[PDB]
Amino acid sequence: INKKSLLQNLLSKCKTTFQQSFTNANITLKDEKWLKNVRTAYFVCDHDGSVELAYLPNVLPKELVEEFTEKFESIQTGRKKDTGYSGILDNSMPFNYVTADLSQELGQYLSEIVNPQINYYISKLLTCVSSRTINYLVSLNDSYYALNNCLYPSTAFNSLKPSNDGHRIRKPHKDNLDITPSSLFYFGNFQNTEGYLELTDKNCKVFVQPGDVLFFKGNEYKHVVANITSGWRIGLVYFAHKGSKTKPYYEDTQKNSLKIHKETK
DNA sequence: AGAATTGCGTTCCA
DNA sequence: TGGAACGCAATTCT
Ligand SMILES: O=C(O)CNC(=O)C(=O)O
Ligand SMILES: [Mn+2]
Repeated sequence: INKKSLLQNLLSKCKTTFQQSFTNANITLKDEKWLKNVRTAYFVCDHDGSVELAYLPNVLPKELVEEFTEKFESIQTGRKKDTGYSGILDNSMPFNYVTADLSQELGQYLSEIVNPQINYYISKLLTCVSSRTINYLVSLNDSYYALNNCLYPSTAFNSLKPSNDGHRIRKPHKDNLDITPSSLFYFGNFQNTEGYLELTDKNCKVFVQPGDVLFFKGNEYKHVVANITSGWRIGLVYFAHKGSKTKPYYEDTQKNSLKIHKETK
């Protein structure tokens, strides 16, 4: 039916934009049974034909992956928490606020160096699999795009070391604040069988590797990251919260913006 | 001084 | 319903 034709349509855009051939490409529907193991190109869709998930292996040049990896590991070494955020954030507040890390070495490296380059591949990704996602991100405040140097208002930095079951991505969850599907990039170095992203309700395991992109709705599909016994799993999650369009913005950090939010009452 | 706890606040779901 | 949770600390303990 229109199932086989939709894959050829998506592959046509992805191959010509990324300038690479995606062999063994598969496609399913959100109602049907998902693949137990995913190691190649993969798309899932709804009844309308919209893309709910897209996984494109090895889209980032190896030099770019190695360069960002060594810098990420160098910065994270001098950090305490295993998570980092650049751009804006609206968690536990009635407003959007500048992340604390943005002024730090991690947030400066992301916003000034990483994000401007990754934004190009995010642009490649969105123009192929989800046009109305990039159409939404460009309707946001100009300050968000300038602060994060990316279509996505905020970026998550996940540093997953071996035997760290305490990490937030190691626990099954849904990012229930996401308004748009997130774009996920991976770095570091880890095995094919570990550090995969599993969608629990669908019993689907996506074996991600440094250099790959993952695009899916973290707000609808429950997901979790598997443990690694060796290596170092570093992932970047480019997302957009519902509050990025609803909640106001005072161009400041969290606690400082709370004082401003009370004075503007 | 640590550490341990509490605080400000939003949103969810077993 | 009340703990838990992509923040981010100031207060209160040993
Ligand atoms: O890192 C991954 O593969 C998935 N990450 C998340 O679900 C997250 O950061 O919320
Ligand atoms: Mn998530």
